[PDB]
Amino acid sequence: SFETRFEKMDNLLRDPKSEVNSDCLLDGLDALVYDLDFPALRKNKNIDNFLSRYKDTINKIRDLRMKAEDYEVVKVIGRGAFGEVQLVRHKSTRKVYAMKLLSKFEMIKRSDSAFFWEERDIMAFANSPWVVQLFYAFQDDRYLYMVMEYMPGGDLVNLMSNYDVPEKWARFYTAEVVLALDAIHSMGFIHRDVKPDNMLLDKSGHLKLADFGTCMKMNKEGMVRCDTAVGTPDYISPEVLKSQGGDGYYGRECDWWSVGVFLYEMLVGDTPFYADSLVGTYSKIMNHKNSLTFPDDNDISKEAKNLICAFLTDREVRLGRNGVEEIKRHLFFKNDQWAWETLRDTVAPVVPDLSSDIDTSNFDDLEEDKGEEETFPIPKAFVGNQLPFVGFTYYSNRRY
Amino acid sequence: MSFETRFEKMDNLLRDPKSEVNSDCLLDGLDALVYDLDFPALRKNKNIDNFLSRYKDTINKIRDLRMKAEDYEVVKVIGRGAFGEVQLVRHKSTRKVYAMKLLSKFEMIKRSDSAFFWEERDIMAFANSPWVVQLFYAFQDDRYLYMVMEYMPGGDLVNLMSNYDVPEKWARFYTAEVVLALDAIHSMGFIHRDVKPDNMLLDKSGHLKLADFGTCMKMNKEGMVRCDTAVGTPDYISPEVLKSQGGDGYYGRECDWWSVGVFLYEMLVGDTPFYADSLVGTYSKIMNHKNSLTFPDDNDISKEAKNLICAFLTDREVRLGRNGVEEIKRHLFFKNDQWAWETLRDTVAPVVPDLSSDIDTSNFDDLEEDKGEEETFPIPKAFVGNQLPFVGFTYYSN
Ligand SMILES: O=S(=O)(c1cccc2c(O)nccc12)N1CCCNCC1
Ligand SMILES: O=S(=O)(c1cccc2c(O)nccc12)N1CCCNCC1
Repeated sequence: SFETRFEKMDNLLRDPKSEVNSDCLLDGLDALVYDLDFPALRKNKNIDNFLSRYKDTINKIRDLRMKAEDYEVVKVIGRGAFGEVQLVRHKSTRKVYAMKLLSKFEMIKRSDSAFFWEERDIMAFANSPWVVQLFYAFQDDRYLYMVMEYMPGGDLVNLMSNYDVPEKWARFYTAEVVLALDAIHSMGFIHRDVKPDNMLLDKSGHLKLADFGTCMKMNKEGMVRCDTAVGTPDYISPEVLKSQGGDGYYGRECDWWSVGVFLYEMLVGDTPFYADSLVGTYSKIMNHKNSLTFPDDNDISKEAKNLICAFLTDREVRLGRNGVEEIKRHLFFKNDQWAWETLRDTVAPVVPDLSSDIDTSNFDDLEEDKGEEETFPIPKAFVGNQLPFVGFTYYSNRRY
Repeated sequence: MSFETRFEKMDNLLRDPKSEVNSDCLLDGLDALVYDLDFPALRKNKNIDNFLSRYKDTINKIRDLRMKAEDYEVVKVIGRGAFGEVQLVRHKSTRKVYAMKLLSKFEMIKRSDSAFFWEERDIMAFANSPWVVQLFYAFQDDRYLYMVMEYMPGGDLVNLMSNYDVPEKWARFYTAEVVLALDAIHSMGFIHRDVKPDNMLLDKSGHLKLADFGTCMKMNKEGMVRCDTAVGTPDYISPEVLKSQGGDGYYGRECDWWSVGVFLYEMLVGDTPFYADSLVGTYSKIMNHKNSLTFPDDNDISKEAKNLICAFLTDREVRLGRNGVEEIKRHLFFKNDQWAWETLRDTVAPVVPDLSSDIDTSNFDDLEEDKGEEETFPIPKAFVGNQLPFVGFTYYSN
């Protein structure tokens, strides 16, 4: 019909998950103008005329759409790998966010993942109190921008370094991770990189999973076929670490191994497979049968050791192989201050005391500023460097 | 402006027909970028290969759903127009009858002239005037531009003059409808530059409408325009436009009124005032119009008709219509007892066409057939971008 087609086209122009919605189309044009505005390309009449035909148009667009100078940077609160995270206040709305910058040139400089799609998809659609929420995602010719919610309570690395964690706290934080990972699994993902660095606390001190860069979609039988290893040396499971080109076929059990590593560290103060060099940790992980020991200290309850050992074993016998409910039924979690279905409604072990909406006391101080880093080299022929980032924008077509 | 404003102004742009960033225009830029990249030589780059691999499924389904060529059933070819043909079509779904104009993308690019269609698309779609042929739908593919206009079953004025020895009453009517039609085009901010009986079409009631605006240009601050183009058929073209063979001259709207004078002369005499066997002969006679403009030795043409023709066929500086359109209307040639200017298009036309069906193409001569296969593009070894000049041409109506 002449109307069905008009409607079906309109479903593709609106759907927040359409590859051709208003966001993706405004990006597609925006990418082209960027990837053509070079003197060596302006020699072509078509390219030259098109840019001048759209010059006044494309500027009005870039002024109306969400851009970087719409935000007032308060302080940098994290940096490294492919950019930095900074506490920002939206100049217009005065609302406070945590904005993550991703270097386009750096990611294209051999990263082999295009991982940001998974992270953008989860944070924007998870709709879970256990997941850090994405509000806006925009871009330019140099950086990707993820406007997430601010977590003023800081991460779990900061918490463990300032407190000798008692069991009551450990049980709480382990249980919040178990529920958080269960929510991620329900969406159809294996996290593959569970660690205190990725665990952030809100203004009440409740846990949320942040950064889903290593996330991959599970198949029908809930497995992942990956030939190269992914994760962190201390928290990586034996099967993901040895995962070879032979198969590299593992389930969600790898996430529960990392939860056990997380629990061990909270109580002992060290990683279960620590060594002098990085390569030593590796031999100790493969040898978890004989390397996993508890230091002589009478403060780790029987149930704590039981749970850690149930998580820190081979995939075939590992706790959590028979679903999440058997982890919840474990005696370590048996307490009298909360229940699983009402856990995130109870008072947290460490409620943070905040001075203002911009209180960054729980984040270690950094220099900021930098000095505008190097991006893509100026093309001599049409390269199309902005094409792999078309549709990353989450602004015009977002879910409400 | 607030956040709610900056968002909503942007959101309104994607639904605004007059916007260059509207949903249909954005779908073009993506549809175009796929065509101008899907070549094995450019597939070598991963940024390009990864782009096409993702938007593969999407761009096909989009192309099938949007208004395409096979949505129309061609009834009969009714006109040839340099870059392509005009054909009477019936929309398969709605059964509505239109005149669709095709324009060869390769042919346009081949001989420059690939920007004139913007002026024609903008006028026909937004003019909203009973004197202007209306554009309903404008779509495209990788080869042709498509302009779905209203069908004019009455035919053109070329056909009329060849079948009748036009009397003055008729000439007065048709001249007055052109004057009002061009005045409506000037009011939008345009100089037609190509006023001729080929471009004047009659509706089902036999009333005039200007069709084909492929040479219209936007007037600057002073209401003038610069230009430089190899002129086709100088018969109706003015001295000033002819003396501007290379941007070496600015001219106003008075060049349109000269063409009206040529139009009136032809209706009464039966021939163009500056006709010659060669194209350069016509030009030479137009330049020497001070001495070449003559009248037949039979006083069939009245005093006022001669007065008006001579008033239109003089130098720009003294030409009638320089002081506005109202002095053309006040002329004694138009003095009649059948109609008034403000109610002219409501009166009964001198020739009301008798139509058999909604597809009665009796007022249009049969067209032969090109019998010639159209030239295509060579497979690029780089990025030529032979789709960018046709981005944002797609137009729909509510
Ligand atoms: O992007 S982060 O998740 C991150 C760091 C600091 C504050 C945040 C915050 O407040 N909200 C969301 C994410 C945040 N992060 C931690 C993982 C390691 N790499 C990126 C920095
Ligand atoms: O496009 S045309 O305006 C043209 C020709 C024949 C029928 C039409 C019709 O019915 N409607 C609109 C335009 C039409 N045209 C005449 C001008 C010369 N070149 C293009 C063809």
